[PDB]
Amino acid sequence: QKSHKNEKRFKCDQCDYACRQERHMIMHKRTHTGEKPYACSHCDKTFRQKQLLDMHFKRYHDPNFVPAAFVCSKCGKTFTRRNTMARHADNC
DNA sequence: TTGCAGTGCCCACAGAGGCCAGCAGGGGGCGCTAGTGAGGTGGTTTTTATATGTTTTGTTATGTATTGTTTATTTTCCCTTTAATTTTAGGATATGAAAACAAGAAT
Ligand SMILES: [Zn+2]
Ligand SMILES: [Zn+2]
Ligand SMILES: [Zn+2]
Repeated sequence: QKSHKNEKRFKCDQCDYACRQERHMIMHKRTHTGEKPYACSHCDKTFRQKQLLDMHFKRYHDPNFVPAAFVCSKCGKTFTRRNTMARHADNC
């Protein structure tokens, strides 16, 4: 098992992607064989993956969405994604 | 910019295996003692053995009694010669008993 320890332990039958964890195999499988049994309580949307889209539910319906400012350096403009702040800060 | 498909990372509870005290297995070496077992020494008696005294046994000498021996005085058997003692005539006695005589008595 030291061969399999901290490696791509679980192969996928349909495609050659591999993940270390089983949970990843169940989520990966649902994309190939569409089950999407997770459903926002306020809209029609049916989600494949777990509570990240339950976070969809939360935010799409909660007026307390509160987008984290995440202010940069001197210019100070706000962006919703970390990679954007790092790239624009490198030359700001 | 988002949904979708696929990846990264952080945690955490399991899982795992070395760490550790606890504890039980077989075996080595000592502390100490009850209880015989045997061996050696001392005492006792005892038993054999030895020596002394008394008595019993064996041997020797003297006296008495028994058997034998040639005398030796009976003694006893056998002669020839007397000394009573007996037997046989031969004469004499005696005492009896007739016989004769004499004396009474009778006829
Ligand atoms: Zn696949
Ligand atoms: Zn919704
Ligand atoms: Zn800036």
